[PDB]
Amino acid sequence: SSFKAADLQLEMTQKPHKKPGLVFGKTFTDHMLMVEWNDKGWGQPRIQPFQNLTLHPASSSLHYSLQLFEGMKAFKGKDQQVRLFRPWLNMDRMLRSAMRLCLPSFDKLELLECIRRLIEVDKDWVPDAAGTSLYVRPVLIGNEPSLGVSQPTRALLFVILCPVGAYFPGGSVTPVSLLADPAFIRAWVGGVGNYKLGGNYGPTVLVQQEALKRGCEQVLWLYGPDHQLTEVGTMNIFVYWTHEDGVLELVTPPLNGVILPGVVRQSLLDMAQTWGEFRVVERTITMKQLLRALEEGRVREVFGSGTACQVCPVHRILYKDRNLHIPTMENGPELILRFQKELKEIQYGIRAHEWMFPV
Amino acid sequence: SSFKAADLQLEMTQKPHKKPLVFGKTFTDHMLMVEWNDKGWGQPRIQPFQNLTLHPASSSLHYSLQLFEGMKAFKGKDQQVRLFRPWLNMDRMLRSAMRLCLPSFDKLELLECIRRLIEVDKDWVPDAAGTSLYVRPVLIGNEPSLGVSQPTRALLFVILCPVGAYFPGGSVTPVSLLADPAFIRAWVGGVGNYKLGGNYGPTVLVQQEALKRGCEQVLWLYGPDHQLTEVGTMNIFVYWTHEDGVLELVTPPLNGVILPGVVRQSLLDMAQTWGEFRVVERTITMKQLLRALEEGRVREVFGSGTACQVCPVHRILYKDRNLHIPTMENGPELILRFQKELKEIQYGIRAHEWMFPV
Ligand SMILES: CNC(=O)c1ccc(-c2ccccc2NS(C)(=O)=O)cc1O[C@@H]1CCN(C(=O)c2ccc(Br)s2)C1
Ligand SMILES: CNC(=O)c1ccc(-c2ccccc2NS(C)(=O)=O)cc1O[C@@H]1CCN(C(=O)c2ccc(Br)s2)C1
Ligand SMILES: *Cc1c(COP(=O)(O)O)cnc(C)c1O
Ligand SMILES: *Cc1c(COP(=O)(O)O)cnc(C)c1O
Ligand SMILES: [Cl-]
Ligand SMILES: [Cl-]
Repeated sequence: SSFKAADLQLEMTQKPHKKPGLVFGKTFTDHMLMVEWNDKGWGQPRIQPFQNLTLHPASSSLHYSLQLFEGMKAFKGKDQQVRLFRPWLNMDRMLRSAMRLCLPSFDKLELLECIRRLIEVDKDWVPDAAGTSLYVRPVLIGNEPSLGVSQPTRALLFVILCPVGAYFPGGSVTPVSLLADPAFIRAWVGGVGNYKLGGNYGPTVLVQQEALKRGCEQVLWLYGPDHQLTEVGTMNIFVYWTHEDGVLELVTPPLNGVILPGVVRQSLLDMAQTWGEFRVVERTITMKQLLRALEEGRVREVFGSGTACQVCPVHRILYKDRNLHIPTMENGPELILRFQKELKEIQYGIRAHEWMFPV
Repeated sequence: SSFKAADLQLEMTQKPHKKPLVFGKTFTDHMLMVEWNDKGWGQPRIQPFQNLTLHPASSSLHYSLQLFEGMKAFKGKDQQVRLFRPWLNMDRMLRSAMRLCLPSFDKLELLECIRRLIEVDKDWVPDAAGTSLYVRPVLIGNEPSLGVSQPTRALLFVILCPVGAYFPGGSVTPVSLLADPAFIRAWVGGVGNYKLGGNYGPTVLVQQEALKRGCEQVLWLYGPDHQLTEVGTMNIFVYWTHEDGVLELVTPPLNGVILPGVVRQSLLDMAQTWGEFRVVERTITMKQLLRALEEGRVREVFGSGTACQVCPVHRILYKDRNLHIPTMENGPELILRFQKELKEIQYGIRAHEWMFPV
């Protein structure tokens, strides 16, 4: 049985830190959530001051990557009300990751209430300047003090919080360049690339360095012999184009196992479907199709989606030592700006919406 | 700007543990620890076995910036302790470090620090038949940042475990394997050929499935031709008469999906040195194995790795098809020979350049 928010233990900090007057992910708030699991089940969850973890040096979290995480944002409106964006989807994803790594199950609504309580305690850390937010990082790790590759009998679930600045200076989207080299493979069918596991990230650090060495800003992850476009950096990928059949559409790759099911990705699909102005589809996208569409002037916008900046335009792709210009900005970018605006209105509470979870 | 064994700081334990045996749950009294940051490597230290203190944003825990090694030290009858081909583990550890953008170090300095550590804990090294000391070096990223990036801080540590005999009784005991193409350990373009923690966590659930289906370990298949890549966390070997009528030992080649085992390389080296049969690195498919079994051409199938040296296989469940592998009905002659020769080398019965004295 899960830990219960009703059993939450609180210890306030005696070392409150001054708030920022901000690189992503290096500044943390005063408190954290911690819950321990062992052979007698889950202990009581606690909100405690931000502090170090103490781990046995054989901890399976460090030897065999028994580790998963989530990432979601909370936003503060004019009324100083803080709200989480579709957090139930992050909890669903987190539980699926836990099962994949044989880590203990928990109740999604109990964890979400514990997170709400934590954010409520640190509510003053949530910035309210334009484009700013609080990044919420839940983690679940195995913690067996054994070198056996096995299901752990101990685990730790914790949550830390970061205030974050605006991703774009002045809120105005700026496009990125991408390296598209089939040598680099993020994930495989039947693998674990569709789960938010730590193991999926470490190996990309060197690849991103190669991208920079080749004059590109992010990696376009290609898959298969037909060079399917799967993801971009740590974001999902979308293409807005007139398709080979003459119909204007928004396409993103389907959830076939090599795609992480992004919350923003799902939200873009939901939003575009609701408008009912153009075709919205989940279909494989190949470099062959993109090359043709570009030569025929059919591509309007290409962009990544994710919690980091909601949506980010792409203007260049380096493929087979050839630079492809992507005319996203020439096309407004109308759709990107529309999605950005609707998300901003929902996230900051300008428009009421069931997607927002009040703290 | 590597750490140097000459700078080692020794802190002896004031609370030694009583000596003993399940693998990997019992640890010796001391550990090696070295930290890295913007100023480079700090001084290495041998200190009492103790917990790690990690910032909650440590990149080791979020983005799996972590790698490890595994090697054995063996105590001969005159109480001399020796490591088996440790230079190869150091080589592999450095390749792992580079792949995860973790700091380089001098392989001989680490090896000397490890030697010094084992020396301190020498009385933990057992000397009964088939026993050894398992050495577990680890290198982890340790940047207090949620940015997916090259860390500016890292930790290198080494812990030690006394280990009992893998085959209690002394005689090899074979295992059953589940071979289901649904399961994928590694892919070409991935990192399965590096000893990185990320390659291990996802296998836990798969191993549970093997147990549920009545098998002991997983036979990792790859590709449309159902290539046999590895078994459990060991390399795989087949000793058979191939389709061209030639007696041969085959193991899959290092083409990206195979971890380059130290035992694996040693078996190839040993068999090539004997010069009695063909020794090759070539992919092995289930189609070939099926045909070879029907034709009575398979002699032995086994895994190789530090845990057992070599382990016979007697059964493979290939989806719903239960296949007897006649390893034990064939001696298993090759397995016994490898085990004998390795034992002679590892326990100092026969002096050899492969052994590093402590
Ligand atoms: C400044 N960086 C961020 O705000 C950021 C925060 C969290 C994660 C983060 C941390 C862990 C896991 C995933 C992450 N990304 S996400 C899902 O939050 O977008 C990633 C972040 O940004 C990096 C840099 C830009 N980026 C990209 O993927 C791309 C930019 C433009 C294109 Br097109 S792709 C990732
Ligand atoms: C009793 N277990 C061990 O001694 C052991 C030690 C280290 C590692 C260990 C830890 C981390 C990384 C790799 C490991 N294996 S290794 C390279 O030491 O052999 C694995 C160990 O054993 C498990 C159980 C058996 N096994 C197998 O792979 C197979 C048995 C028979 C066949 Br055929 S396969 C793995
Ligand atoms: C987290 C993640 C996504 C989806 O991100 P959301 O923030 O949930 O939209 C996509 N791809 C990768 C690689 C990720 O890590
Ligand atoms: C370590 C390892 C090997 C090879 O092991 P050695 O002990 O070096 O012979 C093979 N496969 C996997 C999956 C491993 O982790
Ligand atoms: Cl944002
Ligand atoms: Cl052994």
